[PDB]
Amino acid sequence: VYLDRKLLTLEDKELGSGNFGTVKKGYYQMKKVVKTVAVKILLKDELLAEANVMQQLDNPYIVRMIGICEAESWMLVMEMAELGPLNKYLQQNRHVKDKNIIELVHQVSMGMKYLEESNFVHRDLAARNVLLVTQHYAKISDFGLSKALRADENYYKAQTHKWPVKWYAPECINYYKFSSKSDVWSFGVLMWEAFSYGQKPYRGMKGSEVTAMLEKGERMGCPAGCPREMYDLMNLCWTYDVENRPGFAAVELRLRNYYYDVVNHH
Ligand SMILES: Cc1nn2cc1CN(C)CCOCCNC(=O)c1cn(C)c3ccc(cc13)Nc1nccc-2n1
Repeated sequence: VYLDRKLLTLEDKELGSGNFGTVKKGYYQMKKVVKTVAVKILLKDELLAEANVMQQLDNPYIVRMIGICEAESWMLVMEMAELGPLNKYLQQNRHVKDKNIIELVHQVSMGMKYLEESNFVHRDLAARNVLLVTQHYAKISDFGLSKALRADENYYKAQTHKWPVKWYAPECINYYKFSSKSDVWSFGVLMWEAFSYGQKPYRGMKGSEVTAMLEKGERMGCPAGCPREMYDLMNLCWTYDVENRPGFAAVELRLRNYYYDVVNHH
C-alpha cells in the first residue's frame, strides 16, 4: 500500500495533465525486476478514496494499483498501460478493424461485469477512461468518482452535483441515483465513442440540449461501419427506465456471443 519513494524513478516529461495534476511514467524497483508504472500526481482525500477503491479490485480488465506514495506531492502508482486512452488511440489509428473494436468493448464489459458483481459503481465510464495495454487488451481506469455500494442499497445517492453529463443516465440527472445500471448507460455511450473512433458524443450540444434530446426519445445515430448488432446493443444500454435496462451480465453475454460470431466469420 505505502510505497518507498527511494524505489520510484519518475520521468520528467508528463504523459498527460488535467485539473487533478499530472500523469507521469515511472519505474518501481521490485525484489528483482523493475516495474513500469503510470503515476497520478496531485484533493488528497479524493486520491486516497480512489486508491482505496483500486486496492479492493482484482480483475484482468481493470487497472491495478501498485500503491500510494506521500513525497513532494501525493502520488497514486499504477501498472502501466503503455498505449494510453482508448479515445485518443482510435483518433490516431482510424484503420483499426471493426472486429478489434468489438474485442476491446467486450473486454470493457467483462471488467464492468466484475465491478457490478463486486457492487461498485464506476460513475465515470467513458472511452477517455479506458487504457490500452496493447491494441487487443483494454483496462478500465479512473476510479475517482467510484463508490462501494452499501450492503442494503443498489444505488449511491449523490449529495449535490463536476459531472460528465453526456455519459449519464436519466436517473443520474433527475434523481442523483447511481447504480450498475447507470454504468450500463455510460457503457452504451462508450461503445458509440469506440465505434466512432474516439469522436465526442452529442457533438456541439450543451448538457441541457442532451437532456431534451433524450427526453424526446431520441438517441445518437449509428456510427459509420458499426454493425447493426452493436448499434442495437448501444440502444438497449440507452433504455430510459432503469428497471428495464439490462445489467452487465446480459450486456457482456451479448457482446461475447457476437464477438465469437465475428471471429467465426473471419
Ligand atoms: C487515473 C489514470 N490512470 N492512468 C491515467 C489516468 C488518467 N485518466 C486516463 C484520465 C485523464 O486522462 C488524461 C491524461 N492522459 C493520460 O493519462 C495519458 C496520456 N498518454 C499519452 C498516456 C499513455 C499511457 C497512460 C496514460 C496516458 N497509461 C496509464 N496506465 C495506467 C493508468 C493510467 N495511465
